Amino acid sequence: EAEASKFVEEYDRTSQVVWNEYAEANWNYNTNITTETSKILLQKNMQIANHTLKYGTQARKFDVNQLQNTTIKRIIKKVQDLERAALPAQELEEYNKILLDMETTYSVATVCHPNGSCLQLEPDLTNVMATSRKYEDLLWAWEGWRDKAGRAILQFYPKYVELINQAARLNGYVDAGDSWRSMYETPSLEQDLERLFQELQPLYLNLHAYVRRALHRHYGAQHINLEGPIPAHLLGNMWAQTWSNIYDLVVPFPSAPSMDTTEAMLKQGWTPRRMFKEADDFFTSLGLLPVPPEFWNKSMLEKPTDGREVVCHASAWDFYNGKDFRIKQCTTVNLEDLVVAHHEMGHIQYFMQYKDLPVALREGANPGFHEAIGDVLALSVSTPKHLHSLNLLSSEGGSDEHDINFLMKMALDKIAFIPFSYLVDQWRWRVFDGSITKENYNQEWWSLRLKYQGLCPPVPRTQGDFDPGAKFHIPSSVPYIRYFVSFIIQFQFHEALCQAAGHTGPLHKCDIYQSKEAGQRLATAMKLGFSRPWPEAMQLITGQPNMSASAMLSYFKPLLDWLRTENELHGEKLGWPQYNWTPNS
Ligand SMILES: *[C@@H]1O[C@H](CO)[C@@H](O[C@@H]2O[C@H](CO)[C@@H](O[C@@H]3O[C@H](CO[C@H]4O[C@H](CO)[C@@H](O)[C@H](O)[C@@H]4O)[C@@H](O)[C@H](O)[C@@H]3O)[C@H](O)[C@H]2NC(C)=O)[C@H](O)[C@H]1NC(C)=O
Ligand SMILES: *[C@@H]1O[C@H](CO)[C@@H](O[C@@H]2O[C@H](CO)[C@@H](O)[C@H](O)[C@H]2NC(C)=O)[C@H](O)[C@H]1NC(C)=O
Ligand SMILES: *[C@@H]1O[C@H](CO)[C@@H](O[C@@H]2O[C@H](CO)[C@@H](O)[C@H](O)[C@H]2NC(C)=O)[C@H](O)[C@H]1NC(C)=O
Ligand SMILES: *[C@@H]1O[C@H](CO)[C@@H](O)[C@H](O)[C@H]1NC(C)=O
Ligand SMILES: *[C@@H]1O[C@H](CO)[C@@H](O)[C@H](O)[C@H]1NC(C)=O
Ligand SMILES: [Cl-]
Repeated sequence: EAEASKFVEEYDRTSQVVWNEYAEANWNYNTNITTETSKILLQKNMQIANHTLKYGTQARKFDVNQLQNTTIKRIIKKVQDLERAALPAQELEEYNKILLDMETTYSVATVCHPNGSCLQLEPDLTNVMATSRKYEDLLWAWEGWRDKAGRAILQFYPKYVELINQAARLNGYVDAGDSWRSMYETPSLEQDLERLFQELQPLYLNLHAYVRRALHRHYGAQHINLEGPIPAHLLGNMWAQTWSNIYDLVVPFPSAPSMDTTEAMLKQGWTPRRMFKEADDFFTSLGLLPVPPEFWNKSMLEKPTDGREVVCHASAWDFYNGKDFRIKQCTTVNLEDLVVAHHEMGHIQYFMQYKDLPVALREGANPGFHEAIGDVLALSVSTPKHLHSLNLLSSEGGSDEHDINFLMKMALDKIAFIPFSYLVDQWRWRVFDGSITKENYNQEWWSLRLKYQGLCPPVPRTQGDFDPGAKFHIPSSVPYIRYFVSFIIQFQFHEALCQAAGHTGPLHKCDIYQSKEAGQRLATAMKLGFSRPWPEAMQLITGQPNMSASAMLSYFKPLLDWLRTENELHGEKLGWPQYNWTPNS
């Protein structure tokens, strides 16, 4: 066991250099797309391959079940996962071969009009989904993308499942479904997730029905059955996972602005650094670690002008060197990016306060936490109080409706995104379970689309199609249930901070600002990183060891009432018992 002690020491000492090297190129390329940087990156990819496999094979020689230093126990258990590397080289070779074929297929698939005009998934087709109100063109866009991109993925999916299942078993899991579900470190996950979902049903069903009514007056009864599920191609998003694009058709109250925050930010001279600077101020008032000085010289807060090409997905980066932390965002001076900024700083704040752990535990308490902390520090930003506190809005009449408008806009993503994020990983889990096969992939997908989102496809579909290929995270083999965890637990934290900050009354009016205790309440939680089962941190924050939806239901309580009330004014019937209806041709 003393050698096990030494082993973890060398692992850190070597791994820091390998990941920092990896990050150094990985950052350099994400900002500097120059082709040779990719070559440099790929060799570094070999090193992490060398490193991951070298120390992983050694890690499997220790028997963890006899160890009693708790830190080493979790460290070794993590490292023993060889993931792809447990596969035979031939199949590992075969596995990577398949991944790129899938990734390539999706990466170059496009929908072309009959004249040969070709539109790409982003931003081109996404603009269509967001902006068109033409039943015909939306259907064409949704149907087309699923026809060229979706159908083609059946060229690889079956063997892909078999292979990652083979890998998962060789890493000690029952199947790939077991492998991912294990990272929430809690065996009853699905049971917990199931209950969590049911507790949102009263809210979600009310919201669902109200959106349906909105669709009803724009698409008409010929395409909208007020008594059935909603056509899944109208939710304003290619996958209908986020419904915020239709807010204009769904807003409960016009006269929403007291001012245009975009125009306001311009008037006050807001700049990307100033925006992020305001975030640091909010973060500083919360007593968290101030950002390290090198950050302000190496982050990239604006679109570069030196002809470098950038991968513009905003995200946060840690170089595992206790000094280099960076944010990469094509920052536009508007309220949207202001939330993005606080979200990104949320990750950075999280990185800084677990910097004291060895690399092997430099992760969130669970995959959700890292993506959950990202929101909480941002939530207050868009509340009317905080929006006003920075004069982003001049004084407005104190209507609840403006609260309601904000809450719905929030719900139209926070809520709608829940069931979709649930369904994907359930569909995959049962496919990894072998309980679902290709012969009915499509039926299991849509059946879950019905049960969980209250959706049915716009037109009938038979085999030869494989609709799930239409969502990036599937062919890219990336899990989703973390996002579900993020959109639940973030409300527990918000309640906990508001409770600790002493705020009373409607929860959405709470503002963390300057709460010297509230910040420390999170701080002690964050420093645990990934060394502990997330229940310890969850308790340390909120006072409970389980995930609870109740915080969320209370947060949206006012919107529920107004939406629920609206259902009565229109007599809207909740649910979708009449499963089979679709828009008329
Ligand atoms: C994005 O990444 C690119 C790669 O890092 C950057 O391109 C580099 O930019 C420098 C100028 O800033 C170019 O300089 C030229 O280099 C060649 C070859 O230099 C190599 O050999 C000499 C010895 O002969 C050695 O001292 C160097 O360290 C290099 O190993 C010279 O012949 C030229 O006279 C000139 O100095 C690089 O060639 C160029 N490299 C690549 C791979 O493109 C680019 O600037 C980055 N963008 C930003 C904004 O930083
Ligand atoms: C379990 O093992 C870890 C790993 O070595 C121990 O971590 C050391 O903790 C001391 C202070 O307690 C530090 O000065 C060392 O630098 C740490 N070493 C490493 C490699 O992290 C930890 O102390 C042990 N904990 C228990 C409860 O036995
Ligand atoms: C291919 O044909 C389609 C259909 O006529 C064209 O799409 C139209 O594009 C114009 C602007 O270019 C829009 O105002 C129309 O609303 C579009 N119609 C539809 C049904 O989407 C497309 O531009 C043509 N492309 C080429 C290269 O000829
Ligand atoms: C790293 O992997 C490559 C794969 O071909 C191998 O040739 C090389 O020897 C490995 N490095 C070490 C130190 O074993
Ligand atoms: C950032 O770099 C510039 C030189 O490019 C220097 O003038 C400035 O002082 C640096 N600031 C920090 C905090 O390193
Ligand atoms: Cl995961």
